[PDB]
Amino acid sequence: NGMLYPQSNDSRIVFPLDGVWDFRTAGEDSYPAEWADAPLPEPLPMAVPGSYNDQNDELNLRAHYGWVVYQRSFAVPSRLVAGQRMILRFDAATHAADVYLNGQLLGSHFGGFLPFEFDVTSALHAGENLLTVAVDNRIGSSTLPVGNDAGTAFMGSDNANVPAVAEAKKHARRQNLPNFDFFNFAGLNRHVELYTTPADAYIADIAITTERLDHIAGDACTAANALIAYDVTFGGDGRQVRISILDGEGTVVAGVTADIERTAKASGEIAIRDAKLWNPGAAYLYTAVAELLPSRIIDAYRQTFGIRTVEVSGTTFLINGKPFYFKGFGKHEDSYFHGRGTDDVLNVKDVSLIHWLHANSFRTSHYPYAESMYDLCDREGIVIIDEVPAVGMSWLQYANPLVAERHREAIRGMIARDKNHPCIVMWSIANEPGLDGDGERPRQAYDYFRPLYELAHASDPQNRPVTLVCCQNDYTTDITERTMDVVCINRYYGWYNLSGDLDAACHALNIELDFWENIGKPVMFTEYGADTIEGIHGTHGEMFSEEFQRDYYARINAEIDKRPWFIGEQLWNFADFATFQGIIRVEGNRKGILTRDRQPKMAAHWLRERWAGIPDYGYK
Amino acid sequence: NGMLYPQSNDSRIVFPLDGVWDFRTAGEDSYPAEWADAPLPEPLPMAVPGSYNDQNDELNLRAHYGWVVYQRSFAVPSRLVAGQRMILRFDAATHAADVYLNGQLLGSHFGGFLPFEFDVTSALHAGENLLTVAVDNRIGSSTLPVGNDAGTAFMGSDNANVPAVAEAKKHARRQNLPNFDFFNFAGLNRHVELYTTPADAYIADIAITTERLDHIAGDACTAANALIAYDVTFGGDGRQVRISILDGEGTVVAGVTADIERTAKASGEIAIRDAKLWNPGAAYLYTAVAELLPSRIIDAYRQTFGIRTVEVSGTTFLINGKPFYFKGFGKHEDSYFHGRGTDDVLNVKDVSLIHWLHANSFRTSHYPYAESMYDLCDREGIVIIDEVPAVGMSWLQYANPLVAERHREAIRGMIARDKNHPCIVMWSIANEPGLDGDGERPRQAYDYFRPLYELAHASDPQNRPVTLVCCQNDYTTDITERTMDVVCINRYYGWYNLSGDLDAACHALNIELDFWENIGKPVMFTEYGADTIEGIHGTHGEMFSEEFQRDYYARINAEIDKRPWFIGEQLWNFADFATFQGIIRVEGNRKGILTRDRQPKMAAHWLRERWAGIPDYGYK
Ligand SMILES: CCCCCC[C@@H]1NC[C@@H](O)[C@H](O)[C@H]1C(=O)O
Ligand SMILES: CCCCCC[C@@H]1NC[C@@H](O)[C@H](O)[C@H]1C(=O)O
Repeated sequence: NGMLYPQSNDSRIVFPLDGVWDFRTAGEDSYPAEWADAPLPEPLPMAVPGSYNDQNDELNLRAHYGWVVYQRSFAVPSRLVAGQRMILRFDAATHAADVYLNGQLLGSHFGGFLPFEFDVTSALHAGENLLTVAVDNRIGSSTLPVGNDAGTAFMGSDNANVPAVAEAKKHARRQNLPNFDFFNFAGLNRHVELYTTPADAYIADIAITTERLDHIAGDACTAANALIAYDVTFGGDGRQVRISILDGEGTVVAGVTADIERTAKASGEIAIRDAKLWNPGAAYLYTAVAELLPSRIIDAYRQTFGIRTVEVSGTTFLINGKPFYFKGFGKHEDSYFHGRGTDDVLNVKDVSLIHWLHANSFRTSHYPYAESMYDLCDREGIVIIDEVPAVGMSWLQYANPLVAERHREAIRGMIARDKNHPCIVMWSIANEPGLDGDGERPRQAYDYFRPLYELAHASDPQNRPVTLVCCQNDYTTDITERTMDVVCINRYYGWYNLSGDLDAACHALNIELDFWENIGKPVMFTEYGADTIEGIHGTHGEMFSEEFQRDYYARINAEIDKRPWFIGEQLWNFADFATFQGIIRVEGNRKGILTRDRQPKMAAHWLRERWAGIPDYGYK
Repeated sequence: NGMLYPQSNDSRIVFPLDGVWDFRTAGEDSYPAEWADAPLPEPLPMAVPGSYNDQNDELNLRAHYGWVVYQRSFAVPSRLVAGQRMILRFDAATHAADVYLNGQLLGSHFGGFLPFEFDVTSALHAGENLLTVAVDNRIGSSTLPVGNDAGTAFMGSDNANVPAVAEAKKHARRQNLPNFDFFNFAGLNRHVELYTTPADAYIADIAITTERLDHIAGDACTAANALIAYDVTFGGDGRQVRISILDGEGTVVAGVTADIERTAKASGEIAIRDAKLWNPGAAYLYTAVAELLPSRIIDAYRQTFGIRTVEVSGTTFLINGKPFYFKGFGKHEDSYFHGRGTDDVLNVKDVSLIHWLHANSFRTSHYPYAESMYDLCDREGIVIIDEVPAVGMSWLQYANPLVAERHREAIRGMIARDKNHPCIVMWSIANEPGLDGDGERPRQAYDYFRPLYELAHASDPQNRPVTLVCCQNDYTTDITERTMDVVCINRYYGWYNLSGDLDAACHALNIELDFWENIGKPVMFTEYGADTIEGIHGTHGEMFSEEFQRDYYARINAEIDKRPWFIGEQLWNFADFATFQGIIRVEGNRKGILTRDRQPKMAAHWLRERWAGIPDYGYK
């Protein structure tokens, strides 16, 4: 179950496999398996990690459909592999992969945004090892994210009534047809590494939870006592594990020795006096150090955590008992050359921009992000809504068992990976699925999502609130969204409807707000905005102008400020990002308050000024 | 019936009333009648000729709905008006106008793009006269151009299924809802002037036609003989008119004296030996001087004309018996400050750009242009397709008698105004009306348009071909377009459908071309293109990039080059232009091969190179 990030210490070593690999395109539905047996013929270079799509301008890899094959060689000293458990880890391969080592099929994985690993202890040998990775970019009615099996792309234009169009369509080059509004970047998007653990016995998983806070200070910087719980899982094979809690200075402030009982597990509680709490804009991190005992140490893992509680109470969202207000945006892992490839420089910069903006949060739209970003937000005090790639879903998917299982895999996987991060305060199990309509459609959606809501709660030891991000729909026939712990709505009044009429947009908004006022749940924006080309200006700003984007947030935010039960504003988007091409996408999605190069539009400055005056706690 | 452009000579004088007028906005469906009786209170300045919408950044006049009121004073010497017929002419008031002089109602008008005039001989007085003009910008289901009585604008975004949206819309500020893709610029868009004629008898109209050419030279520069016909109409009351034909140097090369017969009218024929012909890229103009005889002259008018024939023969378009090929675009009267206001500096520049591009033609999409532009094209050898404002029409309009009458008014008005221009070779009676579908819809469309086709032929003494510009539709059920003299098609394969896939776009195009091949009419493009933001670049050009626009024309034009019956390529558009705001309009319509400031995008350079190698005559 556990997927702890690979760590180097006195018992463990990590060997990164990132760099410039060999690369070939393959077929729409196959690749030569014999490529795993020998070096790739006439290979291209391809940097790892990164999307492959924008790394070769001679080819049109954005138009590629089907398989590609990665390959490299590597060698490690025999004395290091000696007697160790050897694990090959892929942080992410988008969307599906077959992995070979020295011609042996290790196995396969579906899911483009979560890590997977293989025990390669027996497949390794001395000298050069040959690592071959086939990657499948194809999406469809059974994938998450959801693709279309025929027709158009998300908001795609057609003149189906023309006989000539209908015929040409049947003979067109086959392409991925996304039911989502972000480009299908594929490949080894995140790191690849080989790591070691002890073989006889090793720590397989660690879970830390904040169970109770006693007598929280007025400023919530401290609690008189904090009761935390640990749960350690072991693999391999009156054994014991030592748990030391390190404060921010490395001083051991608490420690217990727990017995391991066999599913080898050790669990218990630890009381910490005058515990320092983790808050938005004021992070504090402890380290839980677990050491497997035989004075010698068998195995060890250092797990960062933060002490904080999260509770939905009525129409309030309480972090350490204080009413929190979300200030932020949905993001994307998107940048010019890397595509969906992880880039720690960009992550560090983006975190600084969030502070510059005086935002305090974002959502991982529309997939779990690279693990390093959460670590970064843990230490920088930025709150996260963590979301699985369940985007583009409709009734066709709810009836599909493969989809249901892939959806369960993602929810359990995301939470298994991310459970220990204090910055994560809420889980999102889908973005804009079909939930409304007539007949049995609302009930069908509910019956699909309710067990996923329950699963997210069951999987998370911290028991954080669970939500589903709702598209702009008929909210009166939608019966699912209102049952979530927090109502998260995507609304584009004045952009996709009532276009350009801000008086009418605000009037319509207030009408839907009157509806939600009665539901009595806490409600927040997870999307709202307007496409905006930097440099377009007007004295009376029209759609696509910098001025209109500014006016838009000013008019909308003035309305939600009148609602005490309205607990957050996360806009769309942090920055312009790449999409499938189309008549409404001007070099991608331009709803960023920043450009793709992270430069601030007029609206960013206005938002920065507004957010500077809004406190993390007690705004409402 | 005649609306000769006002002329100054020894019998006639023109007094221009252009300049900076007084101006007030008024109500959605009324204005204060006393504003005609006295100076406007607290007036704004408003230059005229010009649209009013972009002349005041303190107001949002683009959002204005209903009436505005113009006013100025003027005074002329009594000795000039004495014994003269006094006429006040409005070259254009968009869309409807009520005109007052000195508190007296002169009358009203509805056509927004054609001239109208009043006899003010008796309403004028000595000293300052007060001229008040109320202008109505409203469009709807009975106007040409066509507006929507409710709902949305063109290619407009909606979420009607949301209850909040439905309610807000019913309370929204009233706005014009166009069924066309160009902004509803309104006001005194063209010149205003007072002119004089003799009172007792005067020249009211002149029509010149090329009846026959005998033995045209091999280079079509001359004909051994040209038979031209004249028709002069008189107003007022053995009278005679002298008709002198002047060549380009002012030399009298022919002269006849004709008897006036009573609708007092004189008509006859004149033979011109070794006549110099008017051709695209090689214009030649004569002047017909008509002089009403009492050695004294009663009245006189100089009418410019050019000697050329136009004939559709099979799948060829013959000018002076030679097979012509259209190279060009649809235009707009559109510019940054003037709006739809006429600007002869811009007209002169645009004409030089047409030469720069090596284009030879354009269409007056989607309304008759200012008269000065046709004079310009007469002397510069650019061919024109002249079009009435019948845009946005569908079955709702075909059943409305008021629309039918306004449509007949526009066709007769356009042809009465423009009949003498040699540069005009074809008439267009609509742009993209609804023609297709099932049941009686194709037949209903046919029955509406056939008598308008016949009317256009009956109204034009030169009997030029008549067309109707057809939208991208179901060409198999459309029964109207294939009966026009030239088939003019607007096609957006690869933009609005098969988006971004030029292979599939060309495949679909060729399928429709296979259809038109058998119809046996000459066929041309009147629209095709792709929105393009200057400065957006890619190695593999996607939609909105300069490269994609270039690739688009390159792939499409290669296909039509294979069809001998395809006699012209007029793209969309000459230059970026203003539209109603919406999610597919990035600061207006960006399908220009030039920017709104008339700067060339990449495609313009490519098109210039292609057109440089295509001759006006004999390409096919
Ligand atoms: C109003 C109904 C349509 C709203 C759709 C808004 C879309 N939501 C999900 C995001 O991934 C898209 O980028 C966003 C958009 O298109 O910018
Ligand atoms: C593909 C079927 C619809 C095509 C419509 C294309 C439109 N025709 C008339 C022009 O006035 C518009 O500007 C043009 C467009 O939108 O650029």
